[PDB]
Amino acid sequence: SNAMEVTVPATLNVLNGSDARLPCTFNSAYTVNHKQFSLNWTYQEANNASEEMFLQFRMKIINLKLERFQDRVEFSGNPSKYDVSVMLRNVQPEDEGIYNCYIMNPPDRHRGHGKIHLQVLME
Repeated sequence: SNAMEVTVPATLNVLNGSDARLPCTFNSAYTVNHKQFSLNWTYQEANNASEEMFLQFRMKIINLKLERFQDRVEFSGNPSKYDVSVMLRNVQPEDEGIYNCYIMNPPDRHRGHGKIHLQVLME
């Protein structure tokens, strides 16, 4: 094909105080090689705000411990089965925003992008 298919919910609605799993799966002809696979997760308050990386895969999962998320971010995927989902525990109203997943799976030439708008409902 001409692109890496990435499957995410365009809008994700979560009750304040609950856990938010951000689902992100992708398609590729090639087995994921942990020594070359790349994964980037970023947050932005809005489309015109800067992206803040909070998780990366380089050889292993790297949790950047972004301050706005405390220690509530967990990797919730499995690259060997094409799942790069993240978990956000105990969501607060400030977690509302745009979450981007960027994927590269060498030697696959196409790179992937998923974009989720997380909205926090009143509890």
